[PDB]
Amino acid sequence: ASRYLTDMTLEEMSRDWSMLIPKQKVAGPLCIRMDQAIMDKNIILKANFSVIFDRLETLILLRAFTEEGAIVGEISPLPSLPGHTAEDVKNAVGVLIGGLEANDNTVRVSETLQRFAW
Repeated sequence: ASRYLTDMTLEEMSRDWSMLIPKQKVAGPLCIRMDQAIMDKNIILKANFSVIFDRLETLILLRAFTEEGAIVGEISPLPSLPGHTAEDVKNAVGVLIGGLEANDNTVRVSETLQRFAW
């Protein structure tokens, strides 16, 4: 039975959001979205992962938040894909980070993601 470990509240995970200037691009088996309008902000990446034998398994959802809690980025798995690897996830995360930093934002990652990296 798969459980889930998440950095986010129910509301943070279910909130609808839209991008002022949309960008949506596939990175491997994952969909990355980011608001290209966002600049000079401190941004935090938060994730929900399935958990299997006390081990972080697959990425269910990642969202990027400004300090005011505005969603400015997202990583979702492609629904039609059988699955993804850890490397796939880390690749997608790096792509999002690069995109946000290309717009002069400082990006940090949650405790959960910092562990997933290794």
